[PDB]
Amino acid sequence: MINITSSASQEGTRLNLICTVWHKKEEAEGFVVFLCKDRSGDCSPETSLKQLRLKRDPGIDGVGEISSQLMFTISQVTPLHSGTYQCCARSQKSGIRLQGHFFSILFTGNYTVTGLK
Repeated sequence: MINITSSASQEGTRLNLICTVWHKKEEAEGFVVFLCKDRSGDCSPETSLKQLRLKRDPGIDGVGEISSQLMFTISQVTPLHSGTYQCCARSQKSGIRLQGHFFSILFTGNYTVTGLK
């Protein structure tokens, strides 16, 4: 395929939300990967928290060869970060859309991450 996966990592106070697209060499050209928060059906790169344009061959900003990764780093998790997140990718020209599983930050301060696996 070309497919998308979601993960997260935590270090000190920082929380990193990770969207990874797996793709054959060259297959990702024309794709954009983007992280959306609490968008009921208008998630796009323009309304995303962060995006990355993928490219035909490796570069030095998260575009790799058989996979590419977008990372969104939260310095410290506050109630502003509470809500539901989704990794997405699209190719405008192919009409391909890849959607990850919804996952949540729940701020209680202290927080949980749920819905990854």
